[PDB]
Amino acid sequence: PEHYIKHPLQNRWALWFFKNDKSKTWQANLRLISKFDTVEDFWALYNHIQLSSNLMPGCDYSLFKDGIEPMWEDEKNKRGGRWLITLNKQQRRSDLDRFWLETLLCLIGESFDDYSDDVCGAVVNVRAKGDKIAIWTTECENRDAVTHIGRVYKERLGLPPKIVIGYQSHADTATKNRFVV
Repeated sequence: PEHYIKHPLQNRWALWFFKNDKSKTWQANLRLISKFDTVEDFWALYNHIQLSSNLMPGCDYSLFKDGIEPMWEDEKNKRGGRWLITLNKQQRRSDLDRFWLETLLCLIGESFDDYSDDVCGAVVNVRAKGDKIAIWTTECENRDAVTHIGRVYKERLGLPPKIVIGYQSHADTATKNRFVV
């Protein structure tokens, strides 16, 4: 059995791609790439697609649990928010790809203990003004879950204890930090 069975992930995940096109609405620019629910199928997808650092400005990748669309309006995001990593322009070269892969692994390896159920997904925005990576969680009022996810995340990325990252609610974004670690 251990010799021929793929390793199932705790969740099935969906990878989404966004390309900025001014002809279309934001939602129409968002497309589902594919889904996977094993370790082997994750790496097959990851090894097939461009590194975030090679995407043209204006594109996003989003990895979300199957059934959760990567948008504020989803029932599992509308009360939620995001831990935000803001990258300067030089970090496109040094940190963007390594941080994004670490983020993908935090998701699929369920690295937030009994709070991994609060995780909805993650998003990388490739932007000329400065890239962004974020982990999206389901309820911005859940102080224990949000602060635990942020503390674990900051350490898995290896950010110096000097650096401060913020958590913002999607309701505020759509219309400040709620937490910092």
